Amino acid sequence: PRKMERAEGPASVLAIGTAVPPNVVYQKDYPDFYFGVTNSNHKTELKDKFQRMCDKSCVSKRHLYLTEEILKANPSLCAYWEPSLDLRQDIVVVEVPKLGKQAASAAIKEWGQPKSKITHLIFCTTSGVDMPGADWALAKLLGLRSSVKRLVLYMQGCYGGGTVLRIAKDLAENNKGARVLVVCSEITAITFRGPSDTHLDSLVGQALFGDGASALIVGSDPVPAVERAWFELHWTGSDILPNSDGAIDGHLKEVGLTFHLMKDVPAIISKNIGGILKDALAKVFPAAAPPPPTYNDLFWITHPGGPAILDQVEDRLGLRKDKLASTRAVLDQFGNMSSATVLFIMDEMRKRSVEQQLGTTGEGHEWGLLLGFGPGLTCETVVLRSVPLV
Amino acid sequence: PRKMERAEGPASVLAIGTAVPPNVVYQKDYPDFYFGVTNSNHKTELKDKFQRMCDKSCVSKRHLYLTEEILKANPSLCAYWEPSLDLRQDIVVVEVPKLGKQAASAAIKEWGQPKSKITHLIFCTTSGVDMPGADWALAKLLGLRSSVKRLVLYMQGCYGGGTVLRIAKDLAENNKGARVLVVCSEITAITFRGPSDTHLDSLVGQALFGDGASALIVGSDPVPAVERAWFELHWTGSDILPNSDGAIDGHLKEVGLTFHLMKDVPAIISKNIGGILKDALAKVFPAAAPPPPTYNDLFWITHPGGPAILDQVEDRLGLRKDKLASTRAVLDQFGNMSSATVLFIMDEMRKRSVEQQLGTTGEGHEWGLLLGFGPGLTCETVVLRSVPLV
Ligand SMILES: CC(C)(COP(=O)(O)OP(=O)(O)OC[C@H]1O[C@@H](n2cnc3c(N)ncnc32)[C@H](O)[C@@H]1OP(=O)(O)O)[C@@H](O)C(=O)NCCC(=O)NCCS
Ligand SMILES: CC(C)(COP(=O)(O)OP(=O)(O)OC[C@H]1O[C@@H](n2cnc3c(N)ncnc32)[C@H](O)[C@@H]1OP(=O)(O)O)[C@@H](O)C(=O)NCCC(=O)NCCS
Repeated sequence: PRKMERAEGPASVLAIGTAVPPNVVYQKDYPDFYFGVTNSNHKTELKDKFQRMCDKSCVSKRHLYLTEEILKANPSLCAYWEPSLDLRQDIVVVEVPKLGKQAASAAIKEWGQPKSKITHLIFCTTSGVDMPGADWALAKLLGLRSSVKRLVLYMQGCYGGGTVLRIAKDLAENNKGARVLVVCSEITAITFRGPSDTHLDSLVGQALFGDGASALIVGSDPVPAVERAWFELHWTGSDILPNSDGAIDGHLKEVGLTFHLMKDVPAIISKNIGGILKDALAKVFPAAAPPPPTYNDLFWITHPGGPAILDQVEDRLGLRKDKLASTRAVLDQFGNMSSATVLFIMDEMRKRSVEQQLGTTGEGHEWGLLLGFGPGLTCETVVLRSVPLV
Repeated sequence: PRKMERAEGPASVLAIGTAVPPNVVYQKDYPDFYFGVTNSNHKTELKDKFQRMCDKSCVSKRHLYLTEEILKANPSLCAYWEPSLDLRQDIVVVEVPKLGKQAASAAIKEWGQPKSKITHLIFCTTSGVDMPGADWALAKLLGLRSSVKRLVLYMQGCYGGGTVLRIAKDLAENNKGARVLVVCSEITAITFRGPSDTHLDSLVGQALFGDGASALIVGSDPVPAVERAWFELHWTGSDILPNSDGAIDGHLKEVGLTFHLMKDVPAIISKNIGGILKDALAKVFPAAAPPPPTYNDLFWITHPGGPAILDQVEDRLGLRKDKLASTRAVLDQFGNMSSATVLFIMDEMRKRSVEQQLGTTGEGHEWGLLLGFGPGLTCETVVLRSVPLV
């Protein structure tokens, strides 16, 4: 007999909550707001480039903690390269767990069980670092039991929504009764800065990144007629894509978090993703036996790093345009919320599936993929099973 | 019929490697070196405080990446409060994975299996942050498979050696054939600063903290006559101690990593540890059945945050004076190396047990405790089983 009993069934998503800052910035307004608040309106050619980036972003609106009032009170955030980190940390070490608490409370409310039943916490963010960390802060805000087993995943970046599921799978499955609270919370105050015409890749982030937090309850063996599974975690993989050193770098500097991109992140992802998914599906559906579903028969929860990534993955895999509809809906209404985004998309998908009276929580499809992409270049792959509806 | 097959036996430590910077700094020399290099010899009462901290440290020597040459070339490190973070990061983002590579290569050599059989990586450090992180850097330096499942645990602090085992346990046990490389690597260049008489708590670190990296191979179901288990992981727990808000804080600032560190941390830990261990042992050895071993029939791998912690725990728990001998030997020869220290002690203990021809890898005792303490105040408790010798 093991000294810690393990669970039997697959780790399952039992609830999803989300939260965003109340301030909404419409993309139509953003070039004028951003170049005005950063005192950059003399940079007319650069502003024209940024206008084109926003026009092509496939982002209609974003929720941002930062407001004009906060920016006017804190000029070091509006410069391109001024010492700020201490100010940025003072903000996000508080606001990242606070936003995470709102998402977690929503997940716990849906779950419907006492928060004392939570045994583990995973907190993922790319926004700030501290000791004790955002996991400790969230546990205190929520009133979790003092013996909850916590894990803080800092400086993860845009693949982190995959990472938290890959870790939560083993916590839930190897511990009988475990209920894992998973929180991803992202606030762009850590990276916001003024524009620079020698760093056009930093402008990309200004057009795409939004704020938000998402939370899950993950556990194996849901209690019948009490808990409800929405998705099951069945297979995980992680890959460093070949020839991708430096494709996406991010450094925590005295001026805050800075990013350095390569212009064909979309090419690197789209040229390698097919081989990764073919191998994953072959391992989940081995011949010896049902064949893998085809790509267009899966449901897709894909990190929308930018519209060009989505377009090129679509093209190379032969996806029909509607496969990424839920993904694009979140990008359109929230922007790129880094690690939190795929869980917003998971929530969007199950909600659309219920509303449209489809046969499963994954748009009627049995099997599906959650994909995160980020610094490395790292690709996180999670093979999911939906749950039948009514 | 799991899509990912799980393992059967307890997660086991199959190899341990360690590495330290070659520069050895003897504690008897350190007050004069430190106050000399920071231009502080006129601070006579402050130097007397530091002299007594060193005299009572129970640290005879430490290994430090920083040298007199590096300090003289980088005077912002020798002041108490000067912007330095970018310089410190430039050092530790590179040197922390480099030191980790040395420890990992030693562990892999002992393990004796090809590195391509490593399936997972956990990298823990309190020294620097970057994207991609120290996990990515170590994987690239070692040439691990591109599909290794990585996890970077940043800004953990001194409980991280317990945390990495808590996570590795579930990675190893829930994944058939998984072999987890676990690395903790710490370099005090992130925190070194000049002395200040309003911040004696910072001086504490200058007397105690040293540099080092440790690496484990962790896996379930070791291959008979091929792999060798040294310790087994059987039970894990984590607790936030009551009335401990602010006891150990650490902030990543523009001046580097800063610590705020309360007097009687030792009292908080020693007031609470008995109830935590009585609870843990009661869960590992439940009545329904052999009783828990007594404290003095366990082996002890205790994070030596400072000698006062060890002395007060030893007193409160009634430990015989030799129970903490392996722990105090690592403190004496290496200082407090943050999350890496307990793995150095685990290595020291198995080596003493072999050399002295004792009955198990835990000094002849069957069961034992690994304890990490850090910001929270967080206590990580791991109940280990030794392995019988010859
Ligand atoms: C940013 C994006 C919306 C621009 O859309 P696009 O029309 O497809 O590409 P365009 O070539 O017209 O780009 C518009 C401008 O952005 C510039 N640009 C785009 N990506 C850039 C980068 N990484 N670095 C510097 N400049 C960049 C282009 O050079 C162009 O400038 P120009 O109009 O002065 O020539 C799109 O390229 C994208 O979605 N990228 C996905 C990858 C990514 O950026 N994601 C972030 C990471 S997780
Ligand atoms: C080793 C050491 C620091 C002990 O020396 P000691 O037995 O206490 O001897 P002394 O009392 O002469 O201490 C030397 C000086 O350190 C100071 N000091 C010790 N702990 C301190 C703290 N947390 N903050 C500020 N000053 C501290 C003492 O006050 C004293 O200076 P004083 O002249 O102002 O009285 C000791 O207090 C220790 O081990 N502390 C535990 C430290 C700890 O919590 N470390 C864990 C991790 S980062």
